[PDB]
Amino acid sequence: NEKLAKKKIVSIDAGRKYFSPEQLKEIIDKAKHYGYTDLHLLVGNDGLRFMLDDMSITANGKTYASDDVKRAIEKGTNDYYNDPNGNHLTESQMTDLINYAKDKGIGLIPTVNSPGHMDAILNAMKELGIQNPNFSYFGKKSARTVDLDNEQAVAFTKALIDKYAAYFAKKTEIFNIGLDQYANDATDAKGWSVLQADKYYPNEGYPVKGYEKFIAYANDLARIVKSHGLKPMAFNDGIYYNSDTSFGSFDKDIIVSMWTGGWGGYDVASSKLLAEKGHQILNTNDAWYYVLGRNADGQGWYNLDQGLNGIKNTPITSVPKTEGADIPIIGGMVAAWADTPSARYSPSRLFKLMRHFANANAEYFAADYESAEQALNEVPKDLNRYTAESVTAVKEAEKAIRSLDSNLSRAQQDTIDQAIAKLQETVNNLTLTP
Ligand SMILES: CC(=O)N[C@H]1[C@H](O[C@H]2[C@@H](O)[C@H](O)[C@@H](CO)O[C@@H]2O)O[C@H](CO)[C@@H](O)[C@@H]1O
Ligand SMILES: [Mn+2]
Ligand SMILES: [Mn+2]
Ligand SMILES: [Mn+2]
Ligand SMILES: [Mn+2]
Ligand SMILES: [Mn+2]
Ligand SMILES: [Mn+2]
Ligand SMILES: [Mn+2]
Ligand SMILES: [Mn+2]
Ligand SMILES: [Mn+2]
Repeated sequence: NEKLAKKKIVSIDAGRKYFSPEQLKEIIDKAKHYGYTDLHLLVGNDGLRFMLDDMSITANGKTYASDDVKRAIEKGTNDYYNDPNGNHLTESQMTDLINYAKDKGIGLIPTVNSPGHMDAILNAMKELGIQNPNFSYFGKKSARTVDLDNEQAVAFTKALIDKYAAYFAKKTEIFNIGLDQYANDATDAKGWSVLQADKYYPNEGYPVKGYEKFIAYANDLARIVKSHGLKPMAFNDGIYYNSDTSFGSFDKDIIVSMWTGGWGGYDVASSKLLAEKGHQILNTNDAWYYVLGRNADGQGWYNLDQGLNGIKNTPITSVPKTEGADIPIIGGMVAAWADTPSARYSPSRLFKLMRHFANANAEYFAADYESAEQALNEVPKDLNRYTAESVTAVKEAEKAIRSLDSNLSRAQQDTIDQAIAKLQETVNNLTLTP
């Protein structure tokens, strides 16, 4: 029961790339069928593809009008990638989506990313007239990352997160603030190093109090998310980067989506350290990643064959960078991304990824009872015209379905399937009294 109690989550990048309500419902249907508990839907990730009915934002001593914010965001998103399939989900569509998923026992966890991966929000702030929102590193300007020194850009971004969190209140449980990959473009994937650099290498032009400002920013977003009764979540790479606790402390109520163990010259906190500091961990191991369009071996990083290998070889309990410690988890999340958002979305390939993750960790995933429910609905209601012996067999086969444990795992699907087959056989064997 400890395994079944974990969250099993599929993540979809509907920030970079448009997904229709119809497509998202299909993903939810497959998630339910395969025994998942949640859909993790990025809506702000480079692109911003979710618009509230009221997008008025109060910051900087004024209100930015809802119509202008909407227009700024649509335009800013299109400047990132003008997706021929669509620009954004509406509030009505999101409310209906969350309700659709709720009726299937599927939760929804949104991401609206900052202070990185916010190309569209930066664009929108400029369309509104906010000056110089982008972070720059020695003359290289980031297209994705806000400058934490810019009070007006920061205040707007926070108010925008607040506006979305207010919407998601009471209809969801977790809100992912992201926080990954600060200034990845401008610093060539060294942004955390850069933010910490001035403390250790002063008078060299590194951002003064860079990392300390990032901690404060992260903590203020956590405060804002918690005020709405939501649990804040964030990706791990910037949290105690280089295992450095000397800049300040992150809010313990931030759940960590642990997606990377780091790489050469990019030294992240271990999951051991983060657990010790008091953070819950959602295992989001990039072993399982799939980037749309990279569909076979040789087609680049996080290609589908690599992700299926990752799922085969790295179980849901294997967290990045454990330092050999036993790391508890709240669950696991398999993620599909749209780094090249003009790539064709292939449902069957995403479903294969999701199915493989479910099958490789089958004791964790819920079983599927829907066919069992259907079979019970197909039993003839009135059995009086059949022989007592044939009737008893049917009643016994029905009782046996109703007596199945109601929280079986996917590993035990055969038990359900056998019970269905027995019922069908007994119904087929109903014999009319002569
Ligand atoms: C949390 C997360 O998964 N973030 C991104 C991550 O990014 C890639 C890649 O885009 C970066 O260039 C490198 C160096 O920082 O890191 C990762 O390899 O993985 C996903 C798949 O590429 C992205 O879609 C995520 O946005
Ligand atoms: Mn107007
Ligand atoms: Mn641009
Ligand atoms: Mn159901
Ligand atoms: Mn500065
Ligand atoms: Mn180090
Ligand atoms: Mn292959
Ligand atoms: Mn049902
Ligand atoms: Mn049904
Ligand atoms: Mn039980």
